[PDB]
Amino acid sequence: METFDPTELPELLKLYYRRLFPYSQYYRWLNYGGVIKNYFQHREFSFTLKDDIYIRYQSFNNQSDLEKEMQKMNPYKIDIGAVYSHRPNQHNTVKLGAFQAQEKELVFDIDMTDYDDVRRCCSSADICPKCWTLMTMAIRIIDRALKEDFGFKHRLWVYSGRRGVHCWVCDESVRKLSSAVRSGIVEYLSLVKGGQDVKKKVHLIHPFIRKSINIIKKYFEEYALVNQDILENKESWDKILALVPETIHDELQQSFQKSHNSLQRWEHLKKVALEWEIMLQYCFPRLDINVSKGINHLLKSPFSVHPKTGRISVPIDLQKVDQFDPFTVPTISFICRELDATRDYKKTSLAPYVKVFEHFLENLDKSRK
Ligand SMILES: [Zn+2]
Repeated sequence: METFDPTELPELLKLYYRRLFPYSQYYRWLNYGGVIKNYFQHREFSFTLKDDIYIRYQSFNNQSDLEKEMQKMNPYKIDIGAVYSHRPNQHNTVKLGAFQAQEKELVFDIDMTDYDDVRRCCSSADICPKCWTLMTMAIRIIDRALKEDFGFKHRLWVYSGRRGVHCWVCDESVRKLSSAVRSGIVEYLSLVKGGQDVKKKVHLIHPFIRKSINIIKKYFEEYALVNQDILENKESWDKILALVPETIHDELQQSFQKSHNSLQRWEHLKKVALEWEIMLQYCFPRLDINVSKGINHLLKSPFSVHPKTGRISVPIDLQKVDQFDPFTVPTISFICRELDATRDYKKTSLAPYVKVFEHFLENLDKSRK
């Protein structure tokens, strides 16, 4: 896309919320078939408004109310929270201890910024087609586990609008899970641990680990050795050696002198040994226990507009995950200009992402029978 001009946001958001934001589908999602009384009415939303004012515990009676209020506010940001015991918008007059978060989707947030230590292609602020593969591997690794291991059927993956991806797991039994169970699921999925301060972040037959390695193996040569060139030279192969036990920088150090490029140094490195701890530290999703653990946690809404890149937080088609290109995700300016020429929200580049969302909603409806 063309570089977004954020000075146009106020007028562009007005048009987007008036004519493009997919309210019918969004309500069909969060009302979950209307089978539980007040399920939508007790949903918390939060918004960031004019002047960067943040408000939470907003809630709405039905789709019309949500439309009217979003068109009044034209929010820069929208976050979705839990379903509560009472309407969030009356929480200040609910008795102490009685206002309780009851249900919420299980959510995950993987962001490129947590990989600064293992990519060589970008500054912490950029992404490129080389490092985006990290997100591809994250989706495959996490989605396989959610689908195959946990048996979760209703998984919506969503672009963050800039440099990450989110997952909303929406099964009926999943929305009821306790914070303790959510924590358990995160810890089951986590293998990379340690802040900036930690040089070795992976310490290892765990089936989930083997499964995840086998996914990584399909990408590793092209991603790590060919694209990231994690052994192009000394100050990078060093980083790897920092992960191998006390006593071998020697042999390796000197053969990396002899050997010519990352591919050779790798075929070598393997011979001696570890391989897995390396592959995982470089390729495995880094989670964030925080966002997934709490039933009341707020996460960016699908179909949000990113205030810096202008890009829409679009659903990602899992059947085309390897082809997903954040750089072709439409900006709000792009789709408003399409709408200006076509006069039909169906005749814009948003429509195909709404179709992905509709397939997700159709499966939810089928599950309810
Ligand atoms: Zn990059």
